[PDB]
Amino acid sequence: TCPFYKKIPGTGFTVDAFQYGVVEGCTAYFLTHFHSDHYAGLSKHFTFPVYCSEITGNLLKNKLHVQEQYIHPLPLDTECIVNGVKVVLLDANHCPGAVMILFYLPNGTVILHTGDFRADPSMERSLLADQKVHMLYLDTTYCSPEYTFPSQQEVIRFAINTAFEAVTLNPHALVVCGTYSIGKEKVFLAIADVLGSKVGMSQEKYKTLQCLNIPEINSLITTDMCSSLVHLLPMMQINFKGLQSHLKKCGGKYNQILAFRPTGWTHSNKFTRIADVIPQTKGNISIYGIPYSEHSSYLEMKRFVQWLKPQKIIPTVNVGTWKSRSTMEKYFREWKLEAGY
Ligand code: NI
Repeated sequence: TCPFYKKIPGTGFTVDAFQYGVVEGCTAYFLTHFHSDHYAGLSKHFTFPVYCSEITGNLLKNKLHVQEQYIHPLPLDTECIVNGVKVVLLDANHCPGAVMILFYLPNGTVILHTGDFRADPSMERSLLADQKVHMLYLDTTYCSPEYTFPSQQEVIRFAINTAFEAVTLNPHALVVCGTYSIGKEKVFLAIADVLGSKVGMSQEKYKTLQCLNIPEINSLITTDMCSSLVHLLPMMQINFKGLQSHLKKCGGKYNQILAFRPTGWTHSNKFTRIADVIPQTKGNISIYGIPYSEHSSYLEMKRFVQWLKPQKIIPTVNVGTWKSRSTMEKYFREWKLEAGY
């Protein structure tokens, strides 16, 4: 049955609620972003109105074959009316096409649903600054103080210099980057760019990236693996067995793999700086786990909330255990007391 934190009070609306079948009384189904835990349930047989960004709409149409007449894409930063309720989509700084949703209820309440986000000070200067928010449905993925990680910029810098140095030392080295969904494109694209290569990938992945309105993407990606020295593979293949195997397939074009696993968080962050990251190496294969997150750190989250000062917070992640829920409510009270709201 649909959980309460996927329902928008005082409306017919749900958010990311597609795996429950017909939700009783739901007149519009909103989708924040094209990730499987959020979209699970959509297909060509879905006949209710879906509201989303243009990018997420491209992916519904082309990847899941949802019929066009049920896809209702909205522009960002624009006041729109859905079944008589004013709404706005804002950039979530997550994966391509990911949004937060502002709801203006007829009775005067204002609700922000963050979807999945990585909080940033730039959000303090969007349409959010213009009015008060009474309820916040918050992406609490990493809502605990142990979760620190570097900026996206610092991580990409590390990856670019690592890859450029390896390939300049050995021109027969191949670079491989793991993926399992949209998001984190900057990792493989930045590396390709510094090396003067295109990124080679499967036809299904190339199709996915073509849905995203990336500038000059036809210039950066390709399905011709032969012409490319950066390859994208599924994340599951990013291990010594998987990479030895793939290296076999390259026909003696390459004698060495350098591979990147962009992970969310890993416990080497409590100790290790980005400067001090090292690979796991076996034979002529090295694997780097790098902490490229598309979710808020604890501190980025705390700042955002202390800036917004909502009257009520409703967490949407890590809600399945009493110890989790209870710990999060304790942090919310600290933040509120410390900021004075
Ligand atoms: Ni997500």
